[PDB]
Amino acid sequence: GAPATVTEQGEDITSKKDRGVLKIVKRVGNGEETPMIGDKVYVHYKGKLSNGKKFDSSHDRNEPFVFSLGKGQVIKAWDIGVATMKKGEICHLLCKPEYAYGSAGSLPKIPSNATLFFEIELLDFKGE
Ligand code: NA
Ligand code: NA
Repeated sequence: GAPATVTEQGEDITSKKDRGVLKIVKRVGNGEETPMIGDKVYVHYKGKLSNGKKFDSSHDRNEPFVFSLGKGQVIKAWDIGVATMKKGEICHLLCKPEYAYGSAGSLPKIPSNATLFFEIELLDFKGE
C-alpha cells in the first residue's frame, strides 16, 4: 500500500541524507514557489501509524491545520517536508521517529519509537 511504497520508493529529502524523511509527490502543485521560513502554512493531512491505524486527520475536522513554517511548531519531518511543497501539491511523507516523536511518543495514540506516514496537501502559504 501507500506506506510501503513511500518506504521503498520515496526520495530522501533530509539535508543529512539519513533516510529519515522520505517523500513522494502524488499531485503536482502550482508553479515553482515553495513557502518561506516563517510563512503561515495551511495544510490538510491524514496520519497513519505503522500498524495501519489512523491517528489524526484534519479532513475529519473540516478545517485545515495552520502553523508557522520552520519554527519547530510541528515535528521536524513536517518543517522539512512542507518546505519542499508547492501550493496545491499533495505528497506522502514517511517519517522515522528521529524526525517525529522519538522515544517519547505522543499521547493518546502515537507510541514510542514510531515511524509515521502522512498524506499532506499544501493548501496555501502566506507571509506576514
Ligand atoms: Na503507489
Ligand atoms: Na515539490
